[PDB]
Amino acid sequence: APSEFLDKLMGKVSGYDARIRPNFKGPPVNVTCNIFINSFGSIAETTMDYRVNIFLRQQWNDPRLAYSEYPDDSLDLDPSMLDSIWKPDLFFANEKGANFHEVTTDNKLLRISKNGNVLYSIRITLVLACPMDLKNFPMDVQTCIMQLESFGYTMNDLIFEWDEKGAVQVADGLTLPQFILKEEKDLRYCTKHYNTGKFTCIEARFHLERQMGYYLIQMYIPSLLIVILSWVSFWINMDAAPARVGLGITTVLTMTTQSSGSRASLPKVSYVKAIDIWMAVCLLFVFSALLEYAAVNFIARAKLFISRAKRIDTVSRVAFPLVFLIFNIFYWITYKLV
Amino acid sequence: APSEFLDKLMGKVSGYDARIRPNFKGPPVNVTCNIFINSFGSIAETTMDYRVNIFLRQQWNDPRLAYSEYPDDSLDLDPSMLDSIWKPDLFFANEKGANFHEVTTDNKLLRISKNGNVLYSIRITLVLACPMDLKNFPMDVQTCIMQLESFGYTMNDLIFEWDEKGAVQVADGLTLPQFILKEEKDLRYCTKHYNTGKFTCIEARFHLERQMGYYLIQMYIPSLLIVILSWVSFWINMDAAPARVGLGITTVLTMTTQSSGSRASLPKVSYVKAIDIWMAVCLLFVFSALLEYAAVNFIARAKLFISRAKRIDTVSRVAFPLVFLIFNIFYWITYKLV
Amino acid sequence: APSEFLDKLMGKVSGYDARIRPNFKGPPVNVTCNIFINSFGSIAETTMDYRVNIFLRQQWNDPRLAYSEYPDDSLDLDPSMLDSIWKPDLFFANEKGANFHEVTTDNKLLRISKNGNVLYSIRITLVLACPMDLKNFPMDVQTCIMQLESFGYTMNDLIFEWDEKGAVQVADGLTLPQFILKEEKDLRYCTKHYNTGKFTCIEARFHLERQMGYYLIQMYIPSLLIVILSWVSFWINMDAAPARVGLGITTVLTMTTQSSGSRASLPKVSYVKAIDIWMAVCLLFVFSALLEYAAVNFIARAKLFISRAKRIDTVSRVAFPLVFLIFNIFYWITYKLV
Amino acid sequence: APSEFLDKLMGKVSGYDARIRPNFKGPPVNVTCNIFINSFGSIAETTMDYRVNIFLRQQWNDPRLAYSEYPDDSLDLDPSMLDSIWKPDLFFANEKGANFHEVTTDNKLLRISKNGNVLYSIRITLVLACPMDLKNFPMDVQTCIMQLESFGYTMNDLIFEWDEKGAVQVADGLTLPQFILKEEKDLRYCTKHYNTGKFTCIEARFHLERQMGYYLIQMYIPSLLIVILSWVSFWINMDAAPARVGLGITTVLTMTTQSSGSRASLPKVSYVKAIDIWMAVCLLFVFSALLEYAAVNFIARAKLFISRAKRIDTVSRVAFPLVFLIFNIFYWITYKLV
Amino acid sequence: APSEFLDKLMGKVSGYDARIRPNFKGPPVNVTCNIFINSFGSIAETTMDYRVNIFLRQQWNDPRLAYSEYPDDSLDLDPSMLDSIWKPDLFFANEKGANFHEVTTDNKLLRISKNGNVLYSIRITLVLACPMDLKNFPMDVQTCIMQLESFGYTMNDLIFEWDEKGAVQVADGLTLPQFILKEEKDLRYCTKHYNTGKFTCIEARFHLERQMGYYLIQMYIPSLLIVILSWVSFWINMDAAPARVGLGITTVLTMTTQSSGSRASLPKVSYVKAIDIWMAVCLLFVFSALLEYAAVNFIARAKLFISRAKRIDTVSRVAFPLVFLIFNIFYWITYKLV
Repeated sequence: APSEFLDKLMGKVSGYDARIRPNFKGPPVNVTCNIFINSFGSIAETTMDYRVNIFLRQQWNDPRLAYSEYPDDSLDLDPSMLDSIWKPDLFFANEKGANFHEVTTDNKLLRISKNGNVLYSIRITLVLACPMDLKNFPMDVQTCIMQLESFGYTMNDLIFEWDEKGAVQVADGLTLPQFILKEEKDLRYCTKHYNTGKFTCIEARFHLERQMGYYLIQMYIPSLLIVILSWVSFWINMDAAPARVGLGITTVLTMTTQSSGSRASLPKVSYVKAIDIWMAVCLLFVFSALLEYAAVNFIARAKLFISRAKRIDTVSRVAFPLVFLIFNIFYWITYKLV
Repeated sequence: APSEFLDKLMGKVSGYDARIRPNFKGPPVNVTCNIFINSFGSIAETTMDYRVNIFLRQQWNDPRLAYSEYPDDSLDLDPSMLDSIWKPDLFFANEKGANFHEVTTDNKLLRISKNGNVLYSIRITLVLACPMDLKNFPMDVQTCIMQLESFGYTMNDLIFEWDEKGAVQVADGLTLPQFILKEEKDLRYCTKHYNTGKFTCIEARFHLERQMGYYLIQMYIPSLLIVILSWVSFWINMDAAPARVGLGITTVLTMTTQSSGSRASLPKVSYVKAIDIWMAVCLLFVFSALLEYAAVNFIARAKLFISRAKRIDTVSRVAFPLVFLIFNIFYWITYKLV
Repeated sequence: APSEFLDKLMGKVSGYDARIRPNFKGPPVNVTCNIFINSFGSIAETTMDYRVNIFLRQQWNDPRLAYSEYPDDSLDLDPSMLDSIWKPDLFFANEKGANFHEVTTDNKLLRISKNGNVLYSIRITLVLACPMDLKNFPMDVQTCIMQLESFGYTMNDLIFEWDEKGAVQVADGLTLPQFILKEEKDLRYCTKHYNTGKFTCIEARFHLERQMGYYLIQMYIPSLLIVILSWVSFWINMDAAPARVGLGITTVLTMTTQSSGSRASLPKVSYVKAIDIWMAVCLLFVFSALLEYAAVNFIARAKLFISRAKRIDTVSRVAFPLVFLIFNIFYWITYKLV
Repeated sequence: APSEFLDKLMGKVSGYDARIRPNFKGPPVNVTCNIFINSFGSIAETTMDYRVNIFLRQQWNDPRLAYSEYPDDSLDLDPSMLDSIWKPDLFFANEKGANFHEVTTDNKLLRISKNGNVLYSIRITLVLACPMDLKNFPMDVQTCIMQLESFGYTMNDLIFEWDEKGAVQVADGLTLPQFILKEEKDLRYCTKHYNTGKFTCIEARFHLERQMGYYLIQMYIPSLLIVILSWVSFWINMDAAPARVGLGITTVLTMTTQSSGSRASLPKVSYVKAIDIWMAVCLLFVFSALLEYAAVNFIARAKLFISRAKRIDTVSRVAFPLVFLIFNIFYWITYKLV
Repeated sequence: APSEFLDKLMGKVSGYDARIRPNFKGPPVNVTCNIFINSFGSIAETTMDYRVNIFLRQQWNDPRLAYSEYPDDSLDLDPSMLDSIWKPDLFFANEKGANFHEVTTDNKLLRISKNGNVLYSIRITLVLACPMDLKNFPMDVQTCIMQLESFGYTMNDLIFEWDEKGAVQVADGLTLPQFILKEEKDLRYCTKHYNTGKFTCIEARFHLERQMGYYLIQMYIPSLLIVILSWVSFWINMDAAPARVGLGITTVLTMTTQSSGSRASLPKVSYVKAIDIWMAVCLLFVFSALLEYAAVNFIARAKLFISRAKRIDTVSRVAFPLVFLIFNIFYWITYKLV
């Protein structure tokens, strides 16, 4: 009996097509779809993309699927039946490759309302390439977007609508290495004009704040502390060049190495990164320290002159912490504030 | 005759559906499933995930498969027959991609009890992304988890139960590079509430203890031994700066290099790692040694003063081993104990 | 009724073949096809190739598909129907591997004009290996090409024609890391003569200008600035060798390291790269500075001679900025101009 | 006529099942199988696995395939027919992924003896993860194993037997980078006890001897030669510290770098590697040389004392070559002998 | 009518088998096949293999395909028909994995002569692992080979013959990074004796000459030029150790780094590479320079002795360029000549 029902409802009998859209030659079918995301992973500045795998729940109405036969409000047909009925046909626009998970059974869910409302849920893995502005690299917030468009049909045939409530959902414990997602989520429409026609699209907004911790501990503190090691050279014995020259040249080389170190992770980019100016000024300070030693020697190796060097030492040792401090204070305001 | 039997049992004759659940419109089918793991491999902090391939043995009852025909308690149908009968439909939730092994024949096992109890065994390879707390990196125990959920049906339709005895099994000789599994294994339930309904899930616990050997030989001993090389500088000739300055600056640079070396392996993380404080204090000690030399020179280059330097040398050479030792002793207690 | 129509139009009834070309035994079918590109990504000098994913819209006429039945000018059959009708058969010649996107539905579009004009649109991802002349590496414009050829049929059977208007289209916001596409786009024919016959092909031209920003900030400025640090050595104390020798040897080593750094990114190439001469001359200048110090010492260590060294110092300090400047000016003209 | 024969032999007519084992309800079918290996490649300590692709020839008897019809002793059916007949179902146990080669035709061979003996040959590519004891890394012999088990049926149903003669065969010119296979090959049985039942398995042994050449030229000779460069410091001028200190510190740093270099290739391992002790003792010798210089200075900077330093120099220069030599001789015995 | 013809020719009607070889129970079918190569790419010493994608044109005769029906000499059936007819079954022996290109249509060509001569053309991508003798690495010519064998049938069933004219063809503009193909191409037979029987095979020869340019600019010139920088140390001030010791030790370290640099690219190999002796002798020369300085000091630090050092300086400065030159001249003869 139930076999005879699944057979009477869909398939060959009753003359039901997979190929023909629901409500053929009528107002455009609505696909009301929400996405529930499992994770973000391997977000890479280098590859310029992230991966995400999602449950996609898309709902539409079809008249000819409606039954009066069972009392139950919704029936769950086998995931295999899912191939039989017409499906709303969408791709992710920016996908750069994606796949179904076929492990064990196919991951699919199909439940038909007695009304004829159809719920269709599929688990997909996506790569997505998002352009991301690195204009300020360490402190940035990046906006990551996906847009669902119908490649099958035009605007007058098919329409996508986010769900009025709970259109995008996150896993309960979901956390990102390097990143934090913002609870505030933006959702907005788009319409694609292509040479073929105009196609519907809907796009989510994700707002990601990078974790400042790693780059603070790794990149910044050694720079700060090496500059700290640079100032003590001004304190040292006015007579002895080698100690201060060693400290200074070793610190400027170490700073050069520290600078080159950051280059490897980020993708190759035309515009100047935010960390770059920090390294330029740190390198500028240590190089200026070296220049200071060499200049004092240029004055000394030329009895009054060495006295003049004696004052330039003090005024320098007073000037550098103020210079680095005013720079520091002028610096943090831009990136960590406003 | 046996052909006619496999044909009379399942398939078109007798009106048997693959699509309809066993015991349709009744208490939720029980899937009693144990997993037998072959290996863990390529556990990577970087990629944040591991791979594991498992034999999954899942057992359920279906009434309409029950035969009286053969005397034998269990019959093994061809692995091809397996597509014909209804299967319990599960995915791994956190999978991040997985596959069947189709090499030679399909790897599948299907045996039907005369009772109608069905055993179904499939060999699967899984990637699994587990969040792992690195809060103490070198000494950590990490808990690695997989959770099986039914994407097909709701709670009232289907249920997963671990086997009362021997629910998770390990290969006889199984060993992990960098790791040791703990014989004590935890198993606990979960129920997923999704917008669609509530779905059953069961999850295993794995407790992994990292091998301290590698990081002890590689990371720690050179630090210890370089500090040992740092103390001998206090012994050396009070008159000669270059030897001690060479030893000290070379050791602080070498320590900086040793520090940067560990950074490359671990994933980029906001919170401070356990090895990090060790490197910070080692670097702090060698930098303090350099500061010591420079300070003695600052006192000397300014006949009583050099005598004062003569006492600060001794009190330092007595202080450093005690400082590093009290640090060491205070250090190990946290990570290697309690 | 509409089912009966899709069935009367194509398929078994009416005796319609997929296998037989349209207009069999007649003038060669025209495939008028435009491509709409979504992105370029991971353009790598190392792998020598780029990836691009495109919508390919190809249009041809078939007589036996023409209907009088519906009033509408174009009908959109199901993407599944697409397998049924004859398709124009093309590969990308230089592809090096490619794939369809099968995520969710197949990405396909098939619309049949009442005339019988057929529009067929498929979303494809391509790898493409383009030979690229690096003869001048940092400043180059590279021309990137794809060529569509028919592997199925000969010249007399099938022909490809770019669309008279809008044959290649770009995404509205499309931008390349390291690169800028030029709005001016060239399109030209080709005919392949193979042992089998002559096959049609059409090829696009892409003109890419590399972004000078990254290589300017990374490669050039440290060279310039290290040479700047090299000239100050001539200013320094005539009596003291160690400071100038340290500055000079450290700068020549640093320049050697900076030179080796660029080697890793580019593919291994026989002919000399444009950056190579810059590094050769920079290394030549710093090495000549070192040679200068050593030569002054060779004259001095041999009272008049040291006076001669005193003049060679000044004439050198005047000569180097002019030498590097005339080199610089002679250099930029070639690459950044004409 | 021959068509009618292939059809009368197998398939629908005569009532022949693919699903039912040969000799159903009888003694366990014998699969006598030999493997012919094409190559080993990318053997990686890091990934812990190797790849190998093999021709697998497995032979079994089936009664109902036996014909009297043709005179020829063996008939070769089309590789497509191969799906039709029952196949012995095996996986590789430790596979970690594998695949068929489907390029051009399927690679398969099926020949049926007039007796009914069936030869079935398939070309497979395997990854295989073998645990390998690195306890002595450079000089080790590693034993690499594969084990074929039947996942389909139990012990009483199916059995695997190596061929009495020529069970494993090697390609005529087969050579391994880094490795040499040993002509002596061990073959032994196994039986797997799983919760399901007991399954047959057969396993090959491979004995691989690593090539000492690479690690001798790369790792060892620079250590030996740097120690050689260390001894000459004892010869040098008793009065001049900088030359010997430069030689010594540069050599100990270079040895540290050489040591760190080897770490990158091998997988991360708890137990101490054989090369590790060599590097520890080399580093110990050069560090002891540095300690020697510093100690002589500690005695000298304190007229009799410098004479005592004068004797400790000679006795040292006599002691080091004997110490390194007795170490060397005691060292090689373990790894390169017995 | 043409439908009825494609149907009357092949398929069910007329009793035509795919499974049965052409000319069953007769002289072995000839497969006359030529290959047209598109490119070589990613030739890697590390992975030990290259990739190549080819058009494979294979031709054979079948009697039962011959028609009298159409006047045209050759008919092109749909690429789909290609599955229907019997195909000659070959693999590449050393393939290590390969694939068809299925993008858009299948890439296949099937044309049937009125004679019954069949042309069958498929576009394939191959990985191929070739053993390559690196005995002289920088200057080597490597011979790269592929061999086509029939896995399906024995020698008496099937035979492969290269085409009497134009058996291997190259793309018009085909060029290799690092390499140049030689226009002279060798083609020779092989017969494989396996335990199963004897199988036909045919193999191409490729002769590749590596481009000396890259390794000349990168590896050799810095060695030459650093030795040039080594000789000037003999010119310098007899009195001053630090300058010459700095030049010498820095150059020997730089040479050690330059040496280690080349190691990373090539696969790990037992036998000594050609570049290795060059680096050994360069390192030997710079180390001998350092030894020279130290020896002159050992003679001097011991008034006549310093005069003897004064002559050894001159005779050395005369000896080194002659030694390096006679080495150079003796060196190039082997690799770049004969």
